[PDB]
Amino acid sequence: NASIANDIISHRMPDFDAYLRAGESLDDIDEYGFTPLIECAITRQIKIAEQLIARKVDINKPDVTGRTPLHWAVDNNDLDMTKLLLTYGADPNAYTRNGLCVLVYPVLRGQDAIKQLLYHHGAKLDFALDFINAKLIGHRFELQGDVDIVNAKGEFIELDYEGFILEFTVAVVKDSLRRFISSYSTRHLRDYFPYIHNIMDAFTDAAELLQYQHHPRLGEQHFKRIAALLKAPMLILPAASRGHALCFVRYHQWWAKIDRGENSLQEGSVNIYRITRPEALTINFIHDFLYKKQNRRYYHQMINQQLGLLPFAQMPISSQISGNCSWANVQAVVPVAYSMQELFKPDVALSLYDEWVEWDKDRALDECIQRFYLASPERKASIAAILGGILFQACDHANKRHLERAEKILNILILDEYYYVLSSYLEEYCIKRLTRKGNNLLKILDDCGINPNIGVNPVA
Repeated sequence: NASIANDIISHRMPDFDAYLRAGESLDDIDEYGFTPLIECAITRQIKIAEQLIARKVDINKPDVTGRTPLHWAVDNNDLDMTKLLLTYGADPNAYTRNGLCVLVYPVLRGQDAIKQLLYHHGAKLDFALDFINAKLIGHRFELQGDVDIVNAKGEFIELDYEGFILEFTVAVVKDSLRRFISSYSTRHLRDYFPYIHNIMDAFTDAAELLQYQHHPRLGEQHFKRIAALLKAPMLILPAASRGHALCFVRYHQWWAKIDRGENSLQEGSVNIYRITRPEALTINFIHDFLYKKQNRRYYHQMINQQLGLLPFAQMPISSQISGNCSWANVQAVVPVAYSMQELFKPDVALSLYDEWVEWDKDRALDECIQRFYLASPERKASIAAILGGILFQACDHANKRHLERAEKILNILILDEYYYVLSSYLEEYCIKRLTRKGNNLLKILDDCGINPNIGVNPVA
């Protein structure tokens, strides 16, 4: 074709004057959904970006998802492009449509240089930390609905507990594993740490392979990278099908499909096959798998025939029929990849999975509790809302661990300045009508030595 986007992708300096005479604006959204500056950021082309900035393009204009050019430069860990953008007015606290600010991914990936560069130009870390913690809590505790967090301007923005973000999920799962094997309370699991390490490695590669999905036109270097990763011992392939993320794991001659949703009613959650035609696992296979649009028939039948997937084993992973199973599908990668490395004993893998999940629940809760006492009034209100959501939705009065979490939470929700949270709940689920969860909340309050003085009593 003939396009400024195709010029940028092909590393050719565009003839900006010819495109302007043709009636185009250098801020226009191109055929790939991006602006010329966002194309420069994606392709790490700093000279073309300098040219565009010289022609006074909107340096903060995002794509439909809300990713500003600074978002794209930072997600690439490109220090020069990030510095160029920040020099000419890129908002360091811009957030995407889901509320994901510029700092989130560098925080999750431990990229200290770009984090300090963003700090120097005004980025606020609390926004990223609160977003990460709220999303992790909504996923781990299976919370429903929304909650309001505080942006870098002290204003409340909505956050969807149920919204699934794939790259965010991969990053947060890798970081959670890193924190898990580094906790004192998990030293008795030291012998299991090497295998986990490998899993983390795979997750890293997965992140890379996912980022290339945003590129408008993959080239020689992307295919060289895919060829390099096809030689890695372990491979994690998340696939999008029917609005859900299902997961595949390759480890040497073994292949594994993880789908805890509707399909698990027919197949079970986790199936492990032997790859009898490894010669079909090529660059073109990975491209069809990750970078072309495929239907359910491709992921549930075509790949079995192409790779010659011989059924070998299965894992009794619990189904997730209600809601969105993408998060659970990504979580289940850890025990499945562990078991595949063991090659067969799902016992240790499932026990490790349960221990990791419960530890991460308690870690996120402790993060919230610790940040409450150091927080501003608005962030305190947000954290109190999150804790009340945890208490009301995820704590059963017959579970002693849930009761310990409820004690932790009620230490904060009983303060006079925040009791209103509990008040609201008891107003909307105990006085107006006695729901099941309102009854459970009354029971929990009584088992912690708390009389709400509301006129309603539990019904055992």
